[PDB]
Amino acid sequence: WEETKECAFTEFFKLAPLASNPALSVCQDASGWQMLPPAGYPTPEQLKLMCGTAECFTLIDAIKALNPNDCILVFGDVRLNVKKLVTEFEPSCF
Ligand SMILES: [Cl-]
Ligand code: NI
Repeated sequence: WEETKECAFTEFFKLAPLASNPALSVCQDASGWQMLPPAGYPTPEQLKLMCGTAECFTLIDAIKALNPNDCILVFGDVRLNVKKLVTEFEPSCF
Protein backbone atom coordinates (compact mmCIF):
# COMPACT_ATOMS: atom_id res chain seq x y z
CA TRP A 1 0.00 0.00 0.00
CA GLU A 2 1.02 3.59 -0.49
CA GLU A 3 2.80 4.86 2.63
CA THR A 4 4.44 8.09 1.37
CA LYS A 5 2.30 9.75 -1.29
CA GLU A 6 -0.31 11.98 0.35
CA CYS A 7 -3.92 12.35 -0.80
CA ALA A 8 -5.12 15.68 -2.13
CA PHE A 9 -7.47 17.34 0.36
CA THR A 10 -10.33 16.63 -2.09
CA GLU A 11 -10.09 12.99 -0.98
CA PHE A 12 -11.84 14.06 2.26
CA PHE A 13 -14.86 15.19 0.25
CA LYS A 14 -15.35 11.64 -1.04
CA LEU A 15 -16.31 10.63 2.51
CA ALA A 16 -19.39 12.91 2.60
CA PRO A 17 -22.00 10.15 2.02
CA LEU A 18 -20.90 8.46 5.26
CA ALA A 19 -22.44 11.23 7.40
CA SER A 20 -25.93 10.28 6.21
CA ASN A 21 -25.27 6.55 6.57
CA PRO A 22 -26.61 5.18 9.89
CA ALA A 23 -23.90 2.47 9.93
CA LEU A 24 -21.28 5.16 10.62
CA SER A 25 -22.74 6.16 14.00
CA VAL A 26 -23.51 2.57 15.05
CA CYS A 27 -20.01 1.33 14.23
CA GLN A 28 -18.25 4.30 15.87
CA ASP A 29 -20.38 4.13 19.03
CA ALA A 30 -19.99 0.35 19.33
CA SER A 31 -16.23 0.27 18.84
CA GLY A 32 -14.90 3.66 19.96
CA TRP A 33 -13.08 3.91 16.60
CA GLN A 34 -13.78 7.10 14.66
CA MET A 35 -13.85 7.53 10.88
CA LEU A 36 -15.29 11.08 10.96
CA PRO A 37 -13.17 12.85 12.09
CA PRO A 38 -10.58 10.14 11.36
CA ALA A 39 -8.75 8.71 14.39
CA GLY A 40 -6.57 6.53 12.15
CA TYR A 41 -6.38 2.74 12.15
CA PRO A 42 -8.47 0.86 14.72
CA THR A 43 -6.54 -0.34 17.77
CA PRO A 44 -6.72 -4.11 18.43
CA GLU A 45 -9.36 -3.43 21.14
CA GLN A 46 -11.43 -1.35 18.71
CA LEU A 47 -10.99 -3.88 15.92
CA LYS A 48 -12.27 -6.66 18.21
CA LEU A 49 -15.43 -4.64 18.77
CA MET A 50 -15.78 -3.73 15.07
CA CYS A 51 -15.42 -7.37 14.00
CA GLY A 52 -18.44 -8.29 16.14
CA THR A 53 -20.62 -5.42 14.87
CA ALA A 54 -22.57 -6.05 11.65
CA GLU A 55 -22.80 -2.30 11.02
CA CYS A 56 -19.00 -2.00 10.91
CA PHE A 57 -18.98 -4.40 7.95
CA THR A 58 -21.75 -2.30 6.38
CA LEU A 59 -19.72 0.84 7.01
CA ILE A 60 -16.55 -0.65 5.53
CA ASP A 61 -18.44 -1.72 2.40
CA ALA A 62 -19.93 1.80 2.16
CA ILE A 63 -16.39 3.26 2.25
CA LYS A 64 -15.26 0.81 -0.44
CA ALA A 65 -18.12 2.11 -2.61
CA LEU A 66 -16.60 5.62 -2.46
CA ASN A 67 -13.52 4.31 -4.29
CA PRO A 68 -10.90 5.71 -1.88
CA ASN A 69 -7.46 6.29 -3.38
CA ASP A 70 -4.29 4.45 -2.43
CA CYS A 71 -2.64 7.38 -0.64
CA ILE A 72 -2.04 8.75 2.85
CA LEU A 73 -4.86 10.92 4.17
CA VAL A 74 -3.41 13.52 6.55
CA PHE A 75 -5.69 14.93 9.26
CA GLY A 76 -3.48 16.84 11.70
CA ASP A 77 -1.14 14.22 13.17
CA VAL A 78 -3.47 11.44 12.02
CA ARG A 79 -2.22 9.60 8.95
CA LEU A 80 -3.97 6.67 7.34
CA ASN A 81 -4.47 5.01 4.00
CA VAL A 82 -8.25 4.59 3.75
CA LYS A 83 -8.05 2.08 0.88
CA LYS A 84 -5.67 -0.07 2.96
CA LEU A 85 -8.01 0.19 5.95
CA VAL A 86 -11.11 -0.96 4.11
CA THR A 87 -9.44 -3.63 1.97
CA GLU A 88 -7.69 -5.28 4.92
CA PHE A 89 -10.61 -4.99 7.36
CA GLU A 90 -12.50 -8.24 6.70
CA PRO A 91 -9.44 -10.55 6.76
CA SER A 92 -8.17 -8.72 9.88
CA CYS A 93 -11.20 -10.05 11.79
CA PHE A 94 -10.19 -13.71 11.75
CL1 LIG B 1 2.28 17.33 13.76
NI1 NI C 1 2.72 -0.71 0.85
